[PDB]
Amino acid sequence: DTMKVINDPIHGHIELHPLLVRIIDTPQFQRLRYIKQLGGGYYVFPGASHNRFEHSLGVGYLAGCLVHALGEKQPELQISERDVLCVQIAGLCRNLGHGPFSHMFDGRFIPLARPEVKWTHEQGSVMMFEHLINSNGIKPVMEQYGLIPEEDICFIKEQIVGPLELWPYKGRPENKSFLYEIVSNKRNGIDVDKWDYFARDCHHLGIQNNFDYKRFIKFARVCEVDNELRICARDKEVGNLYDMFHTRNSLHRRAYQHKVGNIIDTMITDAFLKADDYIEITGAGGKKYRISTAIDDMEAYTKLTDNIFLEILYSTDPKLKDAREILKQIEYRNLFKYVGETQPTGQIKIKREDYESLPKEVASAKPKVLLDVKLKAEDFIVDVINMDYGMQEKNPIDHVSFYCKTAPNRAIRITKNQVSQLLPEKFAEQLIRVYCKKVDRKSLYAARQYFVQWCADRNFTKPQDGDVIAPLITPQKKEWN
Amino acid sequence: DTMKVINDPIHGHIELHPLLVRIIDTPQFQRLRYIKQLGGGYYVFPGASHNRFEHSLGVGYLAGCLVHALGEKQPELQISERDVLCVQIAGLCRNLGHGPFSHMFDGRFIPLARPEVKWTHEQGSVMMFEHLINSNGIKPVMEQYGLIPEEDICFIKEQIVGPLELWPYKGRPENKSFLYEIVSNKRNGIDVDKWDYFARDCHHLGIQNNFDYKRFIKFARVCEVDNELRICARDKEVGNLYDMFHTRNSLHRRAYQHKVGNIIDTMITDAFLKADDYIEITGAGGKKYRISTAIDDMEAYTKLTDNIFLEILYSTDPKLKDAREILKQIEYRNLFKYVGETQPTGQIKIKREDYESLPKEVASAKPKVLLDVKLKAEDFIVDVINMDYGMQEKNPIDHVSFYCKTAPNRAIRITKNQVSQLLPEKFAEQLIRVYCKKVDRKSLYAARQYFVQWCADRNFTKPQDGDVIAPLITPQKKEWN
Amino acid sequence: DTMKVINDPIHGHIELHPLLVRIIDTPQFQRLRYIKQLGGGYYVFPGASHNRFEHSLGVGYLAGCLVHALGEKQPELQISERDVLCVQIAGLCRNLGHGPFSHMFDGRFIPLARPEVKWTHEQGSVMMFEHLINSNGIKPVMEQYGLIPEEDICFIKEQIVGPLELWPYKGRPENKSFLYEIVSNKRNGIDVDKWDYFARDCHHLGIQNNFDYKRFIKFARVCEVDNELRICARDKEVGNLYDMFHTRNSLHRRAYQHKVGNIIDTMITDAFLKADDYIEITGAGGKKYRISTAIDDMEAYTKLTDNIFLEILYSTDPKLKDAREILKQIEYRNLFKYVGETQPTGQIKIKREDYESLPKEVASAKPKVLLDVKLKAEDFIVDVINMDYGMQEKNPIDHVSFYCKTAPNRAIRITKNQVSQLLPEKFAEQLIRVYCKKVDRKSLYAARQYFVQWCADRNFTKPQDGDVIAPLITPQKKEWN
Amino acid sequence: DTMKVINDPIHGHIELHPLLVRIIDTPQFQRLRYIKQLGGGYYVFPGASHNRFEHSLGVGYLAGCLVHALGEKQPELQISERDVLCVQIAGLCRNLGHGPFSHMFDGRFIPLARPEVKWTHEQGSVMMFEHLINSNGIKPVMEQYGLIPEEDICFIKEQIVGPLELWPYKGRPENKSFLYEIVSNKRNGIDVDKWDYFARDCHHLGIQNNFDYKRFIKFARVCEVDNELRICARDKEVGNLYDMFHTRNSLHRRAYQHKVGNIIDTMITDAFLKADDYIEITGAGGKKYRISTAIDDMEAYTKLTDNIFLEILYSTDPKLKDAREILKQIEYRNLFKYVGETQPTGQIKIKREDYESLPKEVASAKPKVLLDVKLKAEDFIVDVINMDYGMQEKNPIDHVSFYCKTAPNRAIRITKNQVSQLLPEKFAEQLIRVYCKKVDRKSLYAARQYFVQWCADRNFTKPQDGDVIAPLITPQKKEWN
Ligand SMILES: Cc1nc(N)c2ncn([C@H]3C[C@H](O)[C@@H](COP(=O)(O)OP(=O)(O)OP(=O)(O)O)O3)c2n1
Ligand SMILES: Cc1nc(N)c2ncn([C@H]3C[C@H](O)[C@@H](COP(=O)(O)OP(=O)(O)OP(=O)(O)O)O3)c2n1
Ligand SMILES: Cc1nc(N)c2ncn([C@H]3C[C@H](O)[C@@H](COP(=O)(O)OP(=O)(O)OP(=O)(O)O)O3)c2n1
Ligand SMILES: [Mg+2]
Ligand SMILES: [Mg+2]
Ligand SMILES: [Mg+2]
Ligand SMILES: [Mg+2]
Ligand SMILES: [Mg+2]
Ligand SMILES: [Mg+2]
Ligand SMILES: [Mg+2]
Ligand SMILES: [Mg+2]
Ligand code: NA
Repeated sequence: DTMKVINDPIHGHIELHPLLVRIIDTPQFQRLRYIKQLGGGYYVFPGASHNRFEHSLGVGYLAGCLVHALGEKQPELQISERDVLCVQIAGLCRNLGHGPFSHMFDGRFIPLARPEVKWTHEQGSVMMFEHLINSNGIKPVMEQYGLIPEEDICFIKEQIVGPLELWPYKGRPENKSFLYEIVSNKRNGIDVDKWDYFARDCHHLGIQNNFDYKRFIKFARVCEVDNELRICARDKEVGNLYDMFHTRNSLHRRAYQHKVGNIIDTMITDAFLKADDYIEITGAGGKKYRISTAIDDMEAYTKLTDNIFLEILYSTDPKLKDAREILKQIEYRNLFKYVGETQPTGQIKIKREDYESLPKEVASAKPKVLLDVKLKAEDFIVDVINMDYGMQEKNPIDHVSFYCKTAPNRAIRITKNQVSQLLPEKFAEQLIRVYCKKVDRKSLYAARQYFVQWCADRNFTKPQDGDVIAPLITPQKKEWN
Repeated sequence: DTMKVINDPIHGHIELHPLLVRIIDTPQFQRLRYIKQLGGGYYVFPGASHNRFEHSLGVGYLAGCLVHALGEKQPELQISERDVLCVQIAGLCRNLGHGPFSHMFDGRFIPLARPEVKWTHEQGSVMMFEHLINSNGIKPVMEQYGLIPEEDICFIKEQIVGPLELWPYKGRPENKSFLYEIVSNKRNGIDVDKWDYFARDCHHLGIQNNFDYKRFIKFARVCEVDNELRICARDKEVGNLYDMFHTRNSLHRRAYQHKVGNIIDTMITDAFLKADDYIEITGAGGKKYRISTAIDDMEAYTKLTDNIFLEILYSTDPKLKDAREILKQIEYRNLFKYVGETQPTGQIKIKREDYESLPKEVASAKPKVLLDVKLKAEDFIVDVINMDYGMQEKNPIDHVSFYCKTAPNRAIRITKNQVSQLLPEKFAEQLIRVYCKKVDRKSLYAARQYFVQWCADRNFTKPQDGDVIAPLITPQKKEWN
Repeated sequence: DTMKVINDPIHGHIELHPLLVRIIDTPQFQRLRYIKQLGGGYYVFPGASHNRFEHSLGVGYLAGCLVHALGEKQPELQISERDVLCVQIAGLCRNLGHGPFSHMFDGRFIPLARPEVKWTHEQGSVMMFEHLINSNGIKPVMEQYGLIPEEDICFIKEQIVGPLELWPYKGRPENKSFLYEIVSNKRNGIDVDKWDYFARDCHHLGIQNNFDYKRFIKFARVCEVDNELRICARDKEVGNLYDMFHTRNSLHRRAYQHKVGNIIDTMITDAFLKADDYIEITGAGGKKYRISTAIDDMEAYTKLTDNIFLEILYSTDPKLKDAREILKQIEYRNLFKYVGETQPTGQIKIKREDYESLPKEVASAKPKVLLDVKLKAEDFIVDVINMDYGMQEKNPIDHVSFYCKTAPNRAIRITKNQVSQLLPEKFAEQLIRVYCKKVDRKSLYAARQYFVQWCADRNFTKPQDGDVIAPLITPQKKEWN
Repeated sequence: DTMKVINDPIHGHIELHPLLVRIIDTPQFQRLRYIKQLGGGYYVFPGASHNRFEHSLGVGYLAGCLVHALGEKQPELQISERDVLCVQIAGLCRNLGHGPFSHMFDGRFIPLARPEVKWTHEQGSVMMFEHLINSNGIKPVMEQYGLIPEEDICFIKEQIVGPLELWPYKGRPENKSFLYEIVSNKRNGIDVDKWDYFARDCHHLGIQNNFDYKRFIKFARVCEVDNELRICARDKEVGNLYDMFHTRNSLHRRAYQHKVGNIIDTMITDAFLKADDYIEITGAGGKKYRISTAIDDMEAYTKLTDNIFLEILYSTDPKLKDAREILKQIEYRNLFKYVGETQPTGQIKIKREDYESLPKEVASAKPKVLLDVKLKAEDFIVDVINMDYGMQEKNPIDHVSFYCKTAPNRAIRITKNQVSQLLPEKFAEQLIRVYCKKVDRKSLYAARQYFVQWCADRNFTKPQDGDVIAPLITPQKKEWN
């Protein structure tokens, strides 16, 4: 039990403390080797074969880099070795809750399979961390290295998920407030998890990263802001922080929300829903779970990975035939068809709780055109995509604190108009894409008429080639024509 | 006289046609080995040692890549080998007119030394191309490779400078209109010269490039727009084109307009102005020129490179003592001190003719604070920087045309609101930086009070560090809190 | 059916002809998404998540690049569009026969499971290509794009596996001999499959590539050598060819034969052998196969991927308990322990048929050291690795032909002594690694003594750490000090 | 006077201690901005525009990285902050003594201009460091940061040049012996100066680096070897150390000893020799120096940079006409022509004192062929190149010490045969290149016959193109033919 060195292509040679090695070398952590970072994105970007495992190593490494740098520049913060280890463990473990195909699972699958439950990957990360610690005897090893599990497990979970129910945290007191801004920053979103995925996703996607996290670390300092110690950036780095959120948005546009990647995620989700009654995942006491109920037992969840796709694709049971046929269509590239895209107008925003009603609304639109085929609710997919700077409608840079070179302990704010008139005026928008599971030319022509009528009925923006693919619908709506 | 292969770190192994080799292997072209691409930027970014020569090779290479690709995908454009060569020569030669320290020369030095003249590096490029061709017997070699010098020299110069005095070009007829969009695109600025410097500057600066020119080329086509053939992009690339101008702006912000890089260029310009009466450059017929008049004689201009800096630094002539002293202060890093940065508010746009009044205004501000030292107008430098998307106040993407995959011969426009609500609302702005020649702590404290008061008096934006550098001045202005 | 552009992180935007797209979009080709290029190497190098799929796209792309370049520089070769497509298809499909964990399957598993059979991934590639063509109606699409399936299928298979039964090939006549040197070069090993994996493996492993394939392509020409047309290199590039084989050897040393990577492949192979009696894969006509017999039916083999590992790891069947326990030990990092490495001295070359006797020899060595524990044959693993320049004992550069600048169609030979005295004198060697399945410190201390004694008894090389791991054994051997 | 951050493209954001900033911001250090790292190599590799300045920053940074890492892992070494600073300063300053065009100056120019003197860039670095310290008041700033100038200046100079006159060093006692292995390692050549130029030269040249210095640092430890503390490497990294010297050799072959790069350096050297009587460099007290005597006066040497080339190229003095004509021919690419290359056979080695006699030997060969032109001694250039692993005929890995994982304080040796049979059998060789100053086809044909005959007469290796350039000469020699 000494240090291991691991060679990562993004970060080079990284050192792992032996307690971190003990955490990594568990079924709960090694599971992340079998979950793709970008899910169905790999079916569009063939370099994007990378998994949550290596990303987790990277996050843990960067968490260590930031906390060490702060402690070397500011010994008055009294950052301890124990603090450093706890921060590295939180960084390492904050992806433990991801399910098959990452965001597909918590973003698409669980909301449709278990609409009553409130599941997030962050909650999953805490539950899975706890399962990891308790199933592998990690607490006595934490003690052996000078951690106090009672306080430190709490601190680690709070770094992942936020306050577990006034300084609201219990794992550390207010004089270590800044430690909660490293792994998952709920104040403004500037955290080490982003820094890893920007570099790693870019390396794999074939799109080049333009944010420099190392520079950010060299300029970061802790200062008192409204009687709390916070991580501040140097004033003249404000431009680079606007660019960082721009880079995130650009990665969503180019890659994460690619229209074919999203439809592949939708098709996989559909196959899972059709397979859900038949796939068995064994959990504690030999109880059997399904894909949708594995989240209720961490022993079952440990065994729920991207493997489910192949278990379905390779099955021979006739009960799995419909699920298997969807995955086969993905292989033949016979995809659900893109019908069109629109945006709401203004601050107008469709909420998650209305998502399920949308296919029905589209199917109930009454286009005044002669239609051969009639389509049903279940023939449409309606994908609602939120493109924002991580804080809904808010500018995250308004929630960053800065210091200037002449008074490095004094925190200040910088407004948008102090920076540049070329920056966005809004920080959120929503795209709505519609697709049809019926792929013949008749169906697809009809689907477009339903779609364009629905856009008119909802006062959404005119679809870009609306005059060509629905010439009899677009003239009713005079802001469009 | 066959093909040469050259290994460039940005583009890899590049082929040069023997006619291009004949052009390169002249004193007029080789001169570009002694002119830094980024001028005083090298004194801030020590990787930025690269010169105009290797940039020119790159531009020539990319010009060839684009024109070849268009001709392979669209043989109906009738792009000839002669067209290809002429476009490669224009690309290669469009940096010939740059002077010592690149933009310092035409952006700062000549405007102050010869305020009566209208000099641009593009005009210089034409004059120097002509001098290159005539001094080295290139016309018979052009004939040998199928070029018609009368027409082709005209075409090449027109690609560099625009129309030399209703289709306005004489080098090629309207059916080859698209060939004028490759090397220097006056309609929207999307040209191969940017593509080279984005990649090359980034490689040397230590900032990573996020634009993919190869992707753009795969998706580019020529289409008829308002009865003219133009280079158009696929519809789905619109987002990437907004990102490309965002990348340009970001490189200006981080590197090209770095506040210390700019002050170094200012100090070098000041040394050149003080040297200008005394340095001699010999030109045609043994006539003597100065730094400021070498632009009038291409034989003299051929010998005007970054060497002037060292000729001044190493001089012993007592007449050069003042100029030499400024350069010596640069070496000791005794630089004019940065005081702050502000922007005008609104459509307000400060013209060149008002630049001279600005140091006076700063010095006349009456901050209501006890000051030991008093500063004079001559102690302040006020640097006004125009930041835009290359078409003054206009959105260049409104001047690009796009096609969709199922109707590739129909070009259309895409508006800003069809793409995203998160895009810029303005496309031009001004930054104003102030510096003080007096460098002691007393002077610099006073300078900051004058500066912040001046910003308040002019209704300019609050400086980012204003509450720290001028705590008594920032509360008077209620627009600021 | 138009061309698709795909973004690959190694090669950028690559074009896939519609025939290639039809081949790719099949269950037989998409299978390669679920087979890791480097097998158990991912368990050592966490960047090495890449699969055979994206490697195959790269090899197809590079095959296209070489054949196009040869035809552009030398139109007299009469390379047709049909030739180009056949070479691209061979490049794309030459990885089709790989099994779970790539080299683990054909290098370790099948030799132990079916010692009587002679299976290679190349034979598998041919069989799988045939199954792909016949199950997906590809022959009519080949006809549509100008191929003649009878001859071209033969040519493609010959490019993958060599002559299918005096010019020995039937797919193309001798005047196109050079086309068989692109995808899998049996004459000297210089082929585009290597060029892709050097770049792609390095990008993912975090080890940097030093070979420049683009340079090689610019310098490659076809010349007549001993009455046959061959791909020749420029004379002065001979040093870069020696470096290419040096790079391959270095990648084997650092990554592909990593001692822990190899032990993980050994442990996975051991789990597969224990699982082989119980896992069933359904093939053509509903016949049932095992992991070891799936190679006999392409319908079954289509469903044999890295998924097998997870099928075993997640099983609950008591019959799979022993197999599952081995995989669980991998997850806990309870790995067989590395004891040491040695080499034979001289021409001595251990053959496959003697591999089984080696653990017995190690266990029978009589070290003169006090040992508590006694180890048996079954406690040792002995891994024999052949390290060479791809042509067993031969120098591959002796099988390359070169041209000089003054006579570019005239082939010559270059001997090793004309190039450098710093080059290898031998081109093949064996490494022998020993490991212990008993993992406690007593057992491992004993294992090292048996190991070092065995090396002394066999006149093998002194282990690098021999004086530290066996201080009382190394002095007996005077060859060693 | 706090820390500065500098963005370097190779190492990223680097911190410079304020004492280092004071050293850098002097005319003696800033001079290195005007000296190309690779001299005439820029005239072949157009990316190789980088200067000694940025390389120096890199060496200083890496020296700091190594010494810090050793001190963090091994606090028992008692490495002090003072030690760290002294090592960083030596790393920063060990390139101060380079002259115009780097190796051209001390490798070609000074040996010919001042054959009586024994000048090395390392001696120049010491002299220039002394001049820097004394002219800029650095000693009291050293005191201010805890250095003891008397001892520490000595230590710094000893790190650059070796012992300044039984432990032979005075700057530090034997218990800090390992500190002398960081900046310039005279025992085996493994030092941080190589590590910087490998990465930086590669970045600029367009050749990719395959050595990982960060890995080496993670594995380096200090251990007692023959009663002295030395930097040792981990046993299993021995292969990477062989690769490191292979990489150095490969960079020499591809770039540093490029045949055209070398002829350009020869031509520049010749121009400097012809200019040397006439160019004046002013030094201390207004005394005048020449190019060849500026090495005797650090004030003059401060002003001796690559600018000399342009001072000659731009001159009008008739006395400089001959020098100026040579440089003009370089611009027109009218270069002396490459005739061929050969090697001696065996340990046979041509020494420096015989270099001048070689053109006479070539010219006295009697080729048995009809020749039109006859050539004389002064028509030939003979360039002798020594290619080795840095220790003449010796294997530098024999002078490295290693530790193993089970006994990390115990140093051991590893022999070549313990590592691999594929390694070099020799570690030094010589290349001889011949060139002709007469460039017409007749002269060059004759030159090749003299050359190839001379090779046959001296039993040198057959030129690679010998059968093509001299078909009537190569059959006489049966080893060749
Ligand atoms: C850049 C590059 N070069 C290598 N030569 C090289 N060898 C292994 N690696 C990678 C693989 C891993 O990600 C990491 C550590 O591998 P390493 O072989 O050092 O550790 P291992 O645990 O096998 O050895 P010991 O227990 O004996 O110390 O470094 C390498 N990376
Ligand atoms: C990556 C890498 N590897 C090399 N081994 C290597 N050798 C030269 N170069 C670079 C330097 C130049 O920029 C370019 C062409 O060099 P090259 O040596 O081919 O051209 P040269 O004109 O000297 O030869 P010939 O006239 O005999 O054909 O390629 C290399 N680049
Ligand atoms: C990657 C990238 N991004 C930037 N946004 C950026 N801005 C400057 N640099 C480069 C230029 C220099 O090599 C280094 C330090 O520049 P910096 O501008 O931080 O320092 P400066 O001395 O001007 O400001 P202070 O005195 O106010 O702190 O960082 C940058 N590099
Ligand atoms: Mg290990
Ligand atoms: Mg987050
Ligand atoms: Mg050449
Ligand atoms: Mg432009
Ligand atoms: Mg498509
Ligand atoms: Mg092969
Ligand atoms: Mg500064
Ligand atoms: Mg050295
Ligand atoms: Na700059």
